[PDB]
Amino acid sequence: SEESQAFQRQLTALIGYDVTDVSNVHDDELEFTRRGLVTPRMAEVASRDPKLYAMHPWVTSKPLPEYLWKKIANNCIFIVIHRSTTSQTIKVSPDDTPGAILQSFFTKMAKQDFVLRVCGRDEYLVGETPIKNFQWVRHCLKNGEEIHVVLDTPPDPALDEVRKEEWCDRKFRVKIRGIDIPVLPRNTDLTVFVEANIQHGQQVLCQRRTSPKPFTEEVLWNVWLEFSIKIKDLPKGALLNLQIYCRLLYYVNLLLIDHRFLLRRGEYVLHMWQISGFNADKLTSATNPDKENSMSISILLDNHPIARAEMPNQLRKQLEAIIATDPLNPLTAEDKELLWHFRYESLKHPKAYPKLFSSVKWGQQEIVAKTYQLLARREVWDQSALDVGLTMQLLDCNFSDENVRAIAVQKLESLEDDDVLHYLLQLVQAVKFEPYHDSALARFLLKRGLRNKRIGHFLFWFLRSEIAQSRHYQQRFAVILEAYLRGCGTAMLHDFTQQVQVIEMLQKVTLDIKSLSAEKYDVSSQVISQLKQKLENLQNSQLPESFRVPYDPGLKAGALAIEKCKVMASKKKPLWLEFKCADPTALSNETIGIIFKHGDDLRQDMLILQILRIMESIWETESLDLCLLPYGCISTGDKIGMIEIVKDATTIAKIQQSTVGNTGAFKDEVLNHWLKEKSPTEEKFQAAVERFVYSCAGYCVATFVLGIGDRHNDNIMITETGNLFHIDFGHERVPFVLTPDFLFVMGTSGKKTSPHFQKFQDICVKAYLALRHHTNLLIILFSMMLMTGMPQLTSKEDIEYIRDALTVGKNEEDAKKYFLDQIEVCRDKGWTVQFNWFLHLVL
Ligand SMILES: COc1cncc(N2CCc3nc(NC(C)=O)sc3C2)n1
Repeated sequence: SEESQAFQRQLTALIGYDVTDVSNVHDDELEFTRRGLVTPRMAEVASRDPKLYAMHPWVTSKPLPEYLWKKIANNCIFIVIHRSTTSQTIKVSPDDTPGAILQSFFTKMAKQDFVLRVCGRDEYLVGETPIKNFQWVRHCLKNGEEIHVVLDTPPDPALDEVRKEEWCDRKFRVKIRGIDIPVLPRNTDLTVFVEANIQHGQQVLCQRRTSPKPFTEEVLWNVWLEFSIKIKDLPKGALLNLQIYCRLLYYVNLLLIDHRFLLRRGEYVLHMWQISGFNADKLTSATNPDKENSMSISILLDNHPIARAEMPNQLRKQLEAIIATDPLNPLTAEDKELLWHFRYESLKHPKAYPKLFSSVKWGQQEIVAKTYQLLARREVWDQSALDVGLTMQLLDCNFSDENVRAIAVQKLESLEDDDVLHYLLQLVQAVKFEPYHDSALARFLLKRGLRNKRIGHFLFWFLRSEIAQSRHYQQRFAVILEAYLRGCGTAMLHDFTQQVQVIEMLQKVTLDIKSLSAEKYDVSSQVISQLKQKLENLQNSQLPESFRVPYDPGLKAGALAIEKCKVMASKKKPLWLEFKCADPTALSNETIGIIFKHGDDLRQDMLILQILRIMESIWETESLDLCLLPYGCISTGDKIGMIEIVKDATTIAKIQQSTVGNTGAFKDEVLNHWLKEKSPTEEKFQAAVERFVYSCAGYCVATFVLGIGDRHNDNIMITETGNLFHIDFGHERVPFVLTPDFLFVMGTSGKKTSPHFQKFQDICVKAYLALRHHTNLLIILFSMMLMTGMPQLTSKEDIEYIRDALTVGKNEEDAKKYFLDQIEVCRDKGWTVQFNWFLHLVL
């Protein structure tokens, strides 16, 4: 069951999709997979330390960087502790444990077992890790801040309670019968054919077509299409891709071998996805839910079972050549035959693996078996250091083999939760490339989220973002989400509920406001009136008392600071919202700022931001900090989501719009003044000059690499404290934004050098060749990003921007001399493209 059906209505509304719905399935893969996941769920729900789960201590094994060791000169660290408006400070050793610190303290208050929380956050200092290795702590030191902690009692784990569960030698051939569309697009008598491809990692094995016929709402062929491939030569996760041309209009897929290892038989009526204008949506096994409008196709299958010596110098060297090669450098057939013939040697190089597995005739069963026997003797892989780049490459769209893919996931098992989070978004996107719903990766995500509430929390928002936005992959993800929610345990189930209500109310209000101010760049007085009046109407009796901040889940937002809420001056109309802090133990009257925006696809932003955090950990590996500000951003629904407001920041634009703000005129000395008036000490000023030379530099390198470098002044921001950063990534050229305003902070004005600019060029180039040491990682992440994240994109040229950007094939010399001249454009062009945004207002 009676109540067991509410739970299911509870799940469905937290998901935003009904997994019990079967109107859009031509088999039971989804149901079977809802079934399959219970165990890995129940297994992980069975095996998690209830208290450690409840406190989700956030923590790393990485060393502390050179830079933050320079921040400590006593081998000793200060921590302020409070109980109830009593508070004292303790000199602690960087290697001290939490429990070990309770010893130095049960020494104090009085002259049972309690826990240390961060003041203001649902964030705890527990577990047998040294304080140096909690992430909050490294965070405090970086920004120059005290460590404040309250002694309370731990969260009862009975709040994590989980509801009790209740579970041939023939050639291949396919009868195409015809297609039907109800209403016809273009109407002038055109010409139309079907194309049917047998696929495996975009590797096309065989292809057949039809005779073309007149494109009328119904087109009937009734033809057998006999392929070259043999039934016994079909591989698992091979797709029957079916496409319609006149050129490409619609596409649809059918897994030829089903999730039971069963060849696929019978009649199918497939509703087809329509093209807009390669792309992960193209790969999907899902069918178009919109049956009323969509093109569809009828087919039939009547087709049961199935489940050394020493190499010469000059070839080794071709092989090593091949292997050295970047991910996107394609293999000649010469290349591939080499790789294969010498597969056992190729096996001793883990860098080879992607290249080697894309040198497999997956359309011969004989070869696949040899390939599986290859995968048997996996000593060398099994024992290699985890290379995420490498590992990820084996998860992309090029690899549709269950067992190749599965070796990559074996490697991920060894990631700590710290890193799981780094790549979590990209791993979640990688599911799009899994041929089946139920996959080792899916399972790995499921597992790891249930294991740790932080990962679980982000996993939720990531899956939900996609479910709500993408029809191609919402069924699959919805099944993985349900699986998660079923184990995350009631505490979280309530948190998610709080959150989902709030963000649904606030998007109502976001969109209603765009209706009102049409475009008219001004926000009428009446617009804020109503904005104000609604938020009063919303808190009244409806909104949650409080709630976790999806982008920063340690933070429980309280009530709204309605006085300070507003709408922004955009052509879009984003909401500027500020909330009180629900935690009354917190340190500040500083509100929680959140912007709500409809108008740009924010998945794209999420992806860039993540890559930014990765670049930042890469610089952590050379003891480098470049002070990037990858503020929080969460896609929640359709071209809509939320954003962290970064306190005490303005637009480079508005800094020009201060003294001038004209019809578009710029001045050089003005940034540097803005900083002086916001630096109560002259040190603090040069420290802002400081943070800026870094932030500026880092943002110069990263932006060039991704190719999002020619940006307006308006979409770059700086803090009152010197931290510059780009924003709004949903939105003569120039490689990046290094304006003349910037360089004058570096003691220079177009065509000279200085103490702080030599330093700028120093970091830049170091930063640049540091990323180049992780070239293949960035290539793979960017490539994947594009495929899962974007519009359409050319599966050569778009993808291939970044390898000329990272100046592949070159030496730290040539490469620096590449990047250095990229600077000496922004010195030639100065204002000239900055200048340009506006002029095109009419061009
Ligand atoms: C126009 O909508 C978009 C889209 N993407 C990002 C973005 N910014 C994100 C970070 C950010 N911090 C601010 N702090 C202050 C004090 O104004 S304002 C802002 C807006 N704004």
